[PDB]
Amino acid sequence: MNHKDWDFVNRQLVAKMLAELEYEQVFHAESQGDGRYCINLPGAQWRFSAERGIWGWLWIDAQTLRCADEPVLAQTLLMQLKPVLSMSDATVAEHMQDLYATLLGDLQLLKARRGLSASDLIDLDADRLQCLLSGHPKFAFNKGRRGWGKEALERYAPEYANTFRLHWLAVKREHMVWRCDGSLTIGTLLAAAMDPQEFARFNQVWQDNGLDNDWLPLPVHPWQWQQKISLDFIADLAEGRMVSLGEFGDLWLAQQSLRTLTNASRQGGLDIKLPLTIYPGKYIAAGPLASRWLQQVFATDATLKQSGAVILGEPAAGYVSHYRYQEMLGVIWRENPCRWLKPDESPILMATLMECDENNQPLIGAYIDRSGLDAETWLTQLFRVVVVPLYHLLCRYGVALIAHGQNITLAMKKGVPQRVLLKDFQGDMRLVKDAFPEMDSLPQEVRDVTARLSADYLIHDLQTGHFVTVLRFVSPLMARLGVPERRFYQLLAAVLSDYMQEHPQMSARFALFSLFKPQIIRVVLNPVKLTWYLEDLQNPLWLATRD
Amino acid sequence: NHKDWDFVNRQLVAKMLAELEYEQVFHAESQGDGRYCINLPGAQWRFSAERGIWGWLWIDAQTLRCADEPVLAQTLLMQLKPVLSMSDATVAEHMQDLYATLLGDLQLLKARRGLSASDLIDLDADRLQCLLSGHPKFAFNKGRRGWGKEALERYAPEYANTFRLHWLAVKREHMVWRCDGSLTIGTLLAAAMDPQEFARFNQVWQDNGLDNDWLPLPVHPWQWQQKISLDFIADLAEGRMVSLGEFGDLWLAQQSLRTLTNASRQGGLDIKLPLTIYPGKYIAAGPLASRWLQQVFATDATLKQSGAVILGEPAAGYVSHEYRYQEMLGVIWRENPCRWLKPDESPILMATLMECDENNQPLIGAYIDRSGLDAETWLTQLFRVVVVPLYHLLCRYGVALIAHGQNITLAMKKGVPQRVLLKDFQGDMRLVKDAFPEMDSLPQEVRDVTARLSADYLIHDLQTGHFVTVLRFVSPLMARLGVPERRFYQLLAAVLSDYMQEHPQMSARFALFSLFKPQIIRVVLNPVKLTWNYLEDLQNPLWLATR
Repeated sequence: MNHKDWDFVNRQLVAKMLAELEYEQVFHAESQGDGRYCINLPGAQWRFSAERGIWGWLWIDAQTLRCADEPVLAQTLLMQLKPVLSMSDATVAEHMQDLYATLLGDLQLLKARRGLSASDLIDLDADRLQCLLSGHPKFAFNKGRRGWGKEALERYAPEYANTFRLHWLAVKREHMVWRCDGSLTIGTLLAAAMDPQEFARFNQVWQDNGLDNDWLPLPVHPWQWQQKISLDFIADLAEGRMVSLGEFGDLWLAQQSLRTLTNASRQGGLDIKLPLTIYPGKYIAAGPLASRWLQQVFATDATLKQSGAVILGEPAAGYVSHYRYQEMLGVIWRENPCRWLKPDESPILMATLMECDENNQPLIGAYIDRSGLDAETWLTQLFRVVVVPLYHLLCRYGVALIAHGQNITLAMKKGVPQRVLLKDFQGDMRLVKDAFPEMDSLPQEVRDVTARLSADYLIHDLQTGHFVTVLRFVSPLMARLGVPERRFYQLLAAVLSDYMQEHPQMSARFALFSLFKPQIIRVVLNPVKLTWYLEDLQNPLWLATRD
Repeated sequence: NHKDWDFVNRQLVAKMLAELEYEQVFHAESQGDGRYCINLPGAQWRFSAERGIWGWLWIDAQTLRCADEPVLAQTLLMQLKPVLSMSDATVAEHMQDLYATLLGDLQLLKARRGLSASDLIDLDADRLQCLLSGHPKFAFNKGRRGWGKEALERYAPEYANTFRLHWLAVKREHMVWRCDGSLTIGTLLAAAMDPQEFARFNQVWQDNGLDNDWLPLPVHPWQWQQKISLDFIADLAEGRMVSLGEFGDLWLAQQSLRTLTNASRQGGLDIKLPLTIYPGKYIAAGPLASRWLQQVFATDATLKQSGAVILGEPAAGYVSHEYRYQEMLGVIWRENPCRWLKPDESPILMATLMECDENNQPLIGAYIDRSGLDAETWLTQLFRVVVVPLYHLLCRYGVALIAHGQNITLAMKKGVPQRVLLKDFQGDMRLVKDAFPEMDSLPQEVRDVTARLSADYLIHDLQTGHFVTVLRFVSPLMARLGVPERRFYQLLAAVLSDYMQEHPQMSARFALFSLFKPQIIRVVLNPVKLTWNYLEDLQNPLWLATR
């Protein structure tokens, strides 16, 4: 299966690259009629069969790809793009490593997902299913990670689903900022990361190094310790300002975000997020107060209460001071979904709904079959669970949240989405420049670290961020299950129309944040990102409402 | 421990100041009563010292004082920034080399606690080599570019830790393999893997669909971790190279860092692997030079009488096709001294004779006390063992060999050096401009790539390489045991004098290669190296002691 898989993974990636770059208007595909297209580059022509969806984005059949008689390889296409994107020799070598890092991961997913139907795939352990997700749907090399070779990818990247222990440091209390809140204490957090047996071994070394209550334990991602801290802070280690204790405790598993880890040894309700310096103190310390505010909003607001939306909090955070110390040394503790989940509930990332099995059966169809609901009622439930809370939060409180497939978690019970769980706010949270009374409750500590922008800036966080970057990849799979894209977005508009009817006192707010303008504003093609005039395209919400 | 952090910094400052004063970067002004002062921009260094016969200071580190500031190597390095015209990036480079050296010195201080000079010479030969102080000339003799605390502790010799090798598979057609004689790959593999591992290795070999068209290539784990897994990720992703993983015996690093000893099973074959930290004809043709010197030492009677041994390289390999592949992927198998030692003989590096125990008791004195010999006869033996063979090789055959403490092994028997074993000299060797008939026998494959030199400059390889870089650090320990430096070098001259008197047919050769000229030339060093134009002429101790 060596040669067969290598060709399949290269074809899938070439098709992903061509389709997204054509949607970004880097080049324009010419119709050859009969569902056949060609895309012309300098010194090469790509021919294939495709169908153009409601967003203007091509659904390319990877098996039909032809480049004359050259073998279909992503490496070949990348070299053909050097003149198109005006890349230096070094910029190409960087993308090669990101390119080959992606093919390696895609080969792993192909091997690990073999013989598994969509029904099989949705029955995996939630943490294993998350590991097997294809990754970010927009970026060409979505598993490239600067400086990570085959060893680091396999040990720490999620698509390999390997586990590892954390490295532990000791730091003087006067050197660290600690924002732990509520009933949590260091001993509790340590108990979440170490079983009583490892905590004793940890304490033994703690006393063997002559440390006392003036020092605090700091966990460190082993890659961060291996590549950055053991070297960049070697002076602090030799002088004694910091002490390296070694690896202790439970085994951890990487999520799609790579920096946030799930405990695989003991399901304890707290995830951990650690620095990974691949490519400050105020922003990291305000999150615990931003979560506390959004939690109060979702509890009070009836519309958000009724949607079931959950705000996963950050109860504890830390970093080092006396700027490099702050970004590279620190820890954040996050609330695991299992704290808020019912016994029969299971979490999935919404990106799961973009997946298909070996035989191109969408996983979303597997959920629908198990729900016993017809597709239309199932989609309506999904839209009321996901889009209504986010749009209501924006129009009422002037608050925008990044709504991607990898930071939206769905609670699933017997194939139905029960409610949404949100977890990422910090650098991803934005506010409206307008002064809404409903925003007066926000602490200044958060206002100063969060960007405030005009309404048209914030729509994209929901149009581009959720509709273009998530729904664009779900509606084609529904079209394959008997729900055309036109109908798909009719249901979304109806959920949004019904919702706005129910809040006539916000008539003006909805005009200020309209999702039904005939066009959507584009993001300029400023340096085309391949790794994790006034131009506009047609809005499916407006297009599907017209006779 | 504050006490140890002060000791290591004081010892390092003294080494830096003395060696830089000898290099005439600055001059120590005598203040009388054995007290010296060294003036730098913005700081003065005062201390007591005794200047030796080479003009190199012996500094009492306890007497170090620099105005108010605490004696730290970090402080001195910043004070040298203007003196050596170092950029901010070069300084940060040397800081990591500096603290990496202090870390190693801290380890050596721990592991050598409570151990007398007699105790030290009783240690296993491999452990004793690990506990050596390192290179005596360079300020930061344990700095290795890119190596942090983790990398140092796992693979550097001063920590004495062991590790398994990584193993790759490469196609025969992409490899130059020059195994010779009876040796085969199966033999070499059996030297690196016990039966249970050889079988677990062969399973992974088959699991990757490999056959006799591929060859195993061992790789240093740091080399795999940091360089190959990333730089050659394209080759791994495409299948030109296959990563098999770690297998086999545990290996221990030598002073050269790249050459390793088998610590699990003594097999008599050391391995030398690439470490790309800072073209193929050099690495490849040298073994024909070792085989040639082996023939010279067996033929020549003077060298047969000395017992000098040339350690061979019976197998070597590197990759070619698709430069980088040659330097970064390859292996050299070296003969271990034990293949040529007698049961009653133990090996030590000659650098061992520069060491003292905690109480400043020289280890060279311990070797003497066991020998039952007076110091003077012991030294005569050492000089006959080490200097005579190297000097004879030069005068008769026009061949000069690097002769520093780290590449000179001594065969020790009841405290007495019997003979010398020579190892790493693929690129430290030099030949004379003249055409000597005794040299016609040298393979042109060697002659073309090893640098040619004139006689006057060909001495410095022997004077600077051995006398100034080795004996300069041994004669001070003898003076502390009742053998003044003047006498020390009187004995060396007598051995040479007695030797030359026995070969009067070389009188002209000795004139061209005279070690008794009253002065030594010193090559200017505008680029002063801190990690492992002219200066005023230097007095030749061999001429001084003859007066």
